[PDB]
Formats: sequence, structure tokens, C-alpha cells
Amino acid sequence: SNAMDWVLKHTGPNSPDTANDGFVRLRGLPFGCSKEEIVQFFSGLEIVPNGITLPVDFQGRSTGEAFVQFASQEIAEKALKKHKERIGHRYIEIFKSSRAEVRTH
Repeated sequence: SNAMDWVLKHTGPNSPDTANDGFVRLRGLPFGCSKEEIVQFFSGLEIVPNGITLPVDFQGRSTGEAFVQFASQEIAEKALKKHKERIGHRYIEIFKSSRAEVRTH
């Protein structure tokens, strides 16, 4: 078990029983809960640098709900429990993503 951080088998499109990978979704997110941040924020997760994208502006007005790709569910879940894990100061109420929403490439 836990090959990377908490990794499973990586047997689906990237681990089994997932939309694709490891569904995590930043929601109600404050200031710049984004690629590199999310990756190392909950250090210990196989969070892909930039399988994440906050609905932002050029300024970086992250708000509604953002995309987060985790190579396996466990990793994904360590962050699907990430409710109220701000950056800046707003309840990061993460959702169990649909990888569908998630990424943009």
C-alpha cells in the first residue's frame, strides 16, 4: 500500500474507483488555493502540481470551486477531509471532486 503517500494500485485511469484519479475539489476557497500550494499544503499527498486550478483572475481572486487531481483516492481523501483548510482566510470546504471538473488538460 501507499506507494507515494497513501497510494493504492493506480489501476484505473489512474487508480481505481475514481472519476479518473483521486477526486478533490476546492470549494469556498480563499486566496490562491492552487497548484503548487495544494501540492505541498497537505504535505504527504500525491497531489499533482497543476492538476489543480482555482477559478481565479489575473489578480488571483479564487472563490467558488477549484480543480484538484490526486493520483490515488487515499491521497485524495486526505484532502477530501480538508474542510476548513484555508489559505489566506476562508473555509476551504473541499468536495469530493469529479475529476471531470478537474484539471483543464
